[PDB]
Amino acid sequence: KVGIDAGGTLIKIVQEQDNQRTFKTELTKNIDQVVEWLNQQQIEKLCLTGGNAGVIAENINIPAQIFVEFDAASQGLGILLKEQGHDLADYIFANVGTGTSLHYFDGQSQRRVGGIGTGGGMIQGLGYLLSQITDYKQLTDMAQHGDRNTIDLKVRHIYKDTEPPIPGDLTAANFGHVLHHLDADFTPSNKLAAVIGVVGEVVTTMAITVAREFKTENIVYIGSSFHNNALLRKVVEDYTVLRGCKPYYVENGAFSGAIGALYLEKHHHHHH
Amino acid sequence: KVGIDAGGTLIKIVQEQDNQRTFKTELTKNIDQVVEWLNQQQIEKLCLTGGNAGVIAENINIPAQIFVEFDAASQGLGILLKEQGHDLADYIFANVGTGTSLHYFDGQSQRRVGGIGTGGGMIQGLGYLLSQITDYKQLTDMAQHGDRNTIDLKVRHIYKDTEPPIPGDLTAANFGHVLHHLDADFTPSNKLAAVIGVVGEVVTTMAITVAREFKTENIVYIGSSFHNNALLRKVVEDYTVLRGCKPYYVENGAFSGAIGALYLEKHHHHHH
Ligand SMILES: CC(C)(COP(=O)(O)O)[C@@H](O)C(=O)NCCC(=O)NCc1ccc2c(c1)OCO2
Ligand SMILES: CC(C)(COP(=O)(O)O)[C@@H](O)C(=O)NCCC(=O)NCc1ccc2c(c1)OCO2
Ligand SMILES: Nc1ncnc2c1ncn2[C@@H]1O[C@H](COP(=O)(O)OP(=O)(O)O)[C@@H](O)[C@H]1O
Ligand SMILES: Nc1ncnc2c1ncn2[C@@H]1O[C@H](COP(=O)(O)OP(=O)(O)O)[C@@H](O)[C@H]1O
Ligand SMILES: [Mg+2]
Ligand SMILES: [Mg+2]
Repeated sequence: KVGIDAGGTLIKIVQEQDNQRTFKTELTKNIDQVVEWLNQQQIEKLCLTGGNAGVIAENINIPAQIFVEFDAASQGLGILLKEQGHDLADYIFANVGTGTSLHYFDGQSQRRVGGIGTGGGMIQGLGYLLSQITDYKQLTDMAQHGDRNTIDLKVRHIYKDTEPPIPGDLTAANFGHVLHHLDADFTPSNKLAAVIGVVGEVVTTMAITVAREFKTENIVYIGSSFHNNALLRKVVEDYTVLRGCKPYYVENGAFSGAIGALYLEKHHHHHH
Repeated sequence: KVGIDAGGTLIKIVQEQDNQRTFKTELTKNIDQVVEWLNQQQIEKLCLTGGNAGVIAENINIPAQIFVEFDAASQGLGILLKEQGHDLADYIFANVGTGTSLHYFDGQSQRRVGGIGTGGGMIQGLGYLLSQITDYKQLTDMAQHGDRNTIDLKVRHIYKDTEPPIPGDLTAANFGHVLHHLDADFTPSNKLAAVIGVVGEVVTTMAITVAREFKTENIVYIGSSFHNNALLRKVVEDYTVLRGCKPYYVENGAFSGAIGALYLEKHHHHHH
């Protein structure tokens, strides 16, 4: 009756009652408060996934079954895409969580085709180092209207009056313009926009590269890293389109794993 | 008689006299001092490449021919590999300059197969933001013995007592451990090691991904970003090996473009 994806930073909960979902999030830091909540419900089985699933299972007396997050994510995302009118033959999905995991879905199953440590954790952690802000809403709100111009170097900055070998407006070097602007006021907003910029550019670069390798035009982006971060969504969407791919975002995409755990548990029951 | 690769951060000069090379570097910031030097030599032709080639050409009266850096880099690197006893049938080369450009060499010619703004410029620029150090030797020396443990999150930190779906020692999130260590002394050395860490991990991830796509085990790493940066070299080499590829570094690899410009100019002369 409950699906829980207990990830590196957020615990995603999907409560099912009367054929409708109720979505909840809690910080993984507060995992004990998830157990508290569970102990006040009338749940007969936990469908778990994610790195911290074992911690919940070992701290509560409710029967639990654990599912590997890659398969749970892929299944929940498949459900959400169909619910939302997308009938895709294949796609890359990039799960931009605490870190970023990349998968190719061929129409039937997923395989992991790469990963990178540039994701939501870097946004928070490097963000804190450059701004001293710990609150996620404060951090991301501050970043939205930051100006990356004095921090990031573009191809045209290097090639100047010469026509460049690749488009001039492309980022050549994240943070590569800093040393050209050493008298600049590197504001917290500007610095944080550059952090979101580099995370978005790296994720998208990897996603479009495996899209080419596995011969799909479709890239689906999920993960809580996009929550309250319109800038990140735009950086990713824009570059995806520029490189000839189609980006998709999913309503409640961050809950793919939790939805997938519930579904996998259902269909685990069979016999031969 | 002179090959010059005038890049985003360094100007690489190869002087040829009596069948032996003389290598020089100057900061692109100091491009006027390269023109000064040129005006004191007895050079009859400049073989130029790189983003700032046009600037040198327009500020001096010596005849000049310009070559596209991707082809000049590939050619000079081919020469250097053979000089150094490597006879490779194919390879990826990653040019880790101010930014990073990735190429597949099939045995005959190169094509660019990707790029990313994580490279030497980010090391300097983000390094400056986290440390206030502008001097490259100071910056990189400070980073060498930094401890990334309190800054970077590993897969085992998320999965804890549960066997993880990918190896536990892998970086899950660059800077992802910062919020778990908010009372930590984030020393300049530690912060800079993490900057070098993320740049190395992203470059290597992209290089091994295009190596798989283009079916080669060989990855050659060039660029001045490796100079005075043993940590970067190690981060890259280690992960390359872990992902089943063979890393190569090249003596004077940073001068590939300059060597290639000289060679291309030579052989541009022909007729039909
Ligand atoms: C670990 C995962 C699956 C946990 O999922 P969550 O993010 O949903 O909690 C996720 O964060 C992830 O896939 N992270 C990226 C892991 C990865 O592929 N790293 C790449 C990498 C690249 C280079 C490296 C390195 C690791 O170790 C040393 O050098
Ligand atoms: C521009 C180049 C060729 C100049 O050579 P140098 O570094 O030798 O001076 C080199 O720095 C390079 O290839 N840089 C990386 C360029 C790149 O591929 N960027 C990727 C990228 C990724 C995402 C982006 C984006 C650009 O613009 C907006 O979103
Ligand atoms: N309320 C929040 N608190 C903290 N981080 C948040 C919040 N909402 C979104 N995020 C972002 O989402 C990231 C986690 O994404 P998620 O897909 O839940 O990863 P995981 O499965 O690793 O928990 C965080 O690192 C952060 O960037
Ligand atoms: N003496 C130096 N001064 C500045 N940067 C240096 C120096 N030596 C090495 N570097 C590093 O090398 C990077 C530039 O590499 P390079 O291959 O020369 O790029 P480009 O062709 O863009 O000039 C710098 O961003 C820096 O990280
Ligand atoms: Mg997750
Ligand atoms: Mg260069």
